[PDB]
Formats: sequence, structure tokens, C-alpha cells
Amino acid sequence: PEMVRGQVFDVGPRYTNLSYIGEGAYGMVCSAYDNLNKVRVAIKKISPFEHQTYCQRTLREIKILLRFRHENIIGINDIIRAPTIEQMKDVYIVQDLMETDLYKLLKTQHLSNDHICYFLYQILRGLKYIHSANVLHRDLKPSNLLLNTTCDLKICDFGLARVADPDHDHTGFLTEYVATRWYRAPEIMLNSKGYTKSIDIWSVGCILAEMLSNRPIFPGKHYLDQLNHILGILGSPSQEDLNCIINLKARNYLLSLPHKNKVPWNRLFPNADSKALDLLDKMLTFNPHKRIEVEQALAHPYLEQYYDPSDEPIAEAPFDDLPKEKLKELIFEETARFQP
Ligand SMILES: [N-]=[N+]=NC[C@H]1O[C@@H](n2cnc3c(N)ncnc32)[C@H](O)[C@@H]1O
Repeated sequence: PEMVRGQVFDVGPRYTNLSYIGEGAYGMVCSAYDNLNKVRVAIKKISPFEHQTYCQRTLREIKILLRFRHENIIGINDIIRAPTIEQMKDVYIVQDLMETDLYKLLKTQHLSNDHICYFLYQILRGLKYIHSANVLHRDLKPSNLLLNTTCDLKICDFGLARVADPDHDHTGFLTEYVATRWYRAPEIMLNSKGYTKSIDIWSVGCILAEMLSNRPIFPGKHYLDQLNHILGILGSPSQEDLNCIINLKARNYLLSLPHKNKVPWNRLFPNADSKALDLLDKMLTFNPHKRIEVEQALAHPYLEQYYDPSDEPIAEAPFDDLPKEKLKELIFEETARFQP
């Protein structure tokens, strides 16, 4: 039973020569040598069974990643756990080993325009598949974009993912939300539960802005500060866009604000490709019904050297109340195919 940083990392004998990488949501992430496939892999240790919420996100991630098969979405290669529910205290998810992620990369590396274009293409190609399965990722951000040494990009962490539900998207003003603050669309704070595909496009727009300058475009320090930042750049919403917000508390909040002018993208990003900024503007559109969709974004002139719909595949088969005991049982069943 191998140990890393003083805790159990129980993956042998197939996987040996372990190296710590970092901290996942429910445990440690290590690299290891796959003695069968003769390559180093990543292994995530996950310990969710004490908490219903952890079990939920774990079941979501396993179920979605096992059903998806796409070049720009991380796969699950193997799942290691004990042979019985009684003995299962942890689960290990084995994935392709990716050199870095976009969050780590952006801390020290300036991206060429060619890299930004290629990364954005791969993000949207993966997202097209996700959305085509009627799934919302709901936590897209640089740290959930993995990169290998040849800059192949794979979306990961579907722990907050949901099936799209636009008929039930409406909610009140300042309704609490889980996903990462800096990448939250303005409507989350106003009247949206994040059950439509436009929630993900907003996050991608934030990611594009961040690739252009190595800094988050909207770094709110708390829930309502996030909306301040968004409106400080987009300016005041139009009457038409306000008229789409029927909730009085949210609409009157916006009406209470002094007028703010839009900040031109090319003043924020004077080095950027003008076509990139045109696409950025369409992803960071205030009104979620006017916001560009993933297939339109792929067809945008900025991505012309990569766009090819026949090489941008969709899913064959599109897709909170359960106690942790049933969820542990479902996780055990979902991982059985890798036993042996
Ligand atoms: N998840 N997570 N975060 C903890 C660390 O694990 C890293 N990580 C997650 N999945 C992989 C992966 N598949 N390959 C390499 N590193 C990975 C991620 O970049 C963080 O530095």
C-alpha cells in the first residue's frame, strides 16, 4: 500500500513510481507509471462517501466522463477501488497525464495569438460535444482545461454539470450559486439558475479574455461585486435587455445604477487580434438570448483556419435527494466495469 504525503494512495500493482502533483476537490492527484500500457498516467484519489454532496459530484463526474468520448474531453482510463462496498473507502480515477492546465500556464506564460486561437478552438470543439449531449458543464475556467506537452486541450471536472433545463431557469434576484465566481454570467446574480447553455458560453468568453492578457477580466471579490465588474466593462444594459428581465427586484437594481459607458475591447486589449475581440464581444453579451451559441462561435472568422463541422463531432446519445448510502452504491456500480 503506497503512501504519498503520509496518506494512503492504494493503486498497485499496475501503477507504480508515484509523484505528487496537487490537491483535487476530494483528495490528492499524483502521477504514476502504468506498467501495463508502459506510460505515465494521472491518478486522482477521491474520498466522498461521508457527504451526500461529495457523492453527488463524484457520481456526476464518473457517469458523464464514462459516457463521453471526445478528443477535447478528458477520458477515464481506469477506476481503482476495493472489490466490495464495505471495503470501498476511496476511488481512484486514472486519466491521461496532462503536463499542465491553463490556470497554471497563464501564471507565467504569455500566449501567442496562434496559441489563443488554437486553445479557443479546442475549448469550443469540446463544448459543442457537451452541449450536443444536452449537458451543461457549469464550471468552465482555466484550471479545468488540461494541456499536454503538444498543447492538446481537454476539458475536465464535470462535478457541477447538469442536464440543460431552460424551462426551469428562472429565479429571483441574488439567488445563491455554486460555480466559480469570476466566470459567472451576469444573469446568475439577477434571475438565472444556470440551466441553459448560454451559461457556459459566458465562461468561455471570460477564458478568452484571460488568455489575451493573463489576468481575469472580471475578478469580483464577492457575490454582488461580480456584477459590478461585469457592468463596469459592458456598461449599462439597454432598455431592450432590461425589458427581458421581468423580475422587479433584479430590474430595479439595474435601474438604480448610474449610467456606465461600455469600455471598448480594443482599449482593454490593444494587442489582440481584432477578430478575436469581435468573437469575445459576442460571447460576453449581457443578454443570454443574444449571446452567441457554441456552433456559431466555431464558425466565427477568428477560428477560420480550424473550423470544420464534419470534424467537430456530437454525442451519439444525449442525457439531489438520494442519501449518501444509495450514492455510494451507485458509484460502486458505475465503476464495476474496471474490475477484473
Ligand atoms: N484536479 N485537480 N487539481 C489538482 C492538480 O491536479 C492537476 N491535474 C488534474 N488532472 C490532471 C491530469 N489528468 N494530468 C495531470 N495533472 C492533472 C491539476 O492541474 C492540478 O495541478
